[PDB]
Amino acid sequence: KETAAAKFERQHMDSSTSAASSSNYCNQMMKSRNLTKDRCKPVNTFVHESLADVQAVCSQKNVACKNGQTNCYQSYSTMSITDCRETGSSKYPNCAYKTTQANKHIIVACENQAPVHFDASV
Repeated sequence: KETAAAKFERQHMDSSTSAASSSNYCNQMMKSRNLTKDRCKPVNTFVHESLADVQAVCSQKNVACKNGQTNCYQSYSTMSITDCRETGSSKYPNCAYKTTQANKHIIVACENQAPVHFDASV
């Protein structure tokens, strides 16, 4: 089944809008991208930029990952992102999320020139 590159797109890419339109953005996308199937993923970020622009981040500023790995990369420019984070009332299989809009640099782990993990924002 899924390649790590394709898992990145599915979990993290919404190029269909420049910002989260409303507060129920996360409830709808966390479900429709299969991040609540087996359990509610606690936190997840959506990037509102071209696939081309996010892929390019792999050849921008080389940085350390939270775990101390050295294959992480930070965008030269801030990007439009939505942070998704489970509410206190959330319980599998009824997973509920807080939506938060932000313009921040994305830090991604790359493999064979492609984004394969979303690590942090600054």
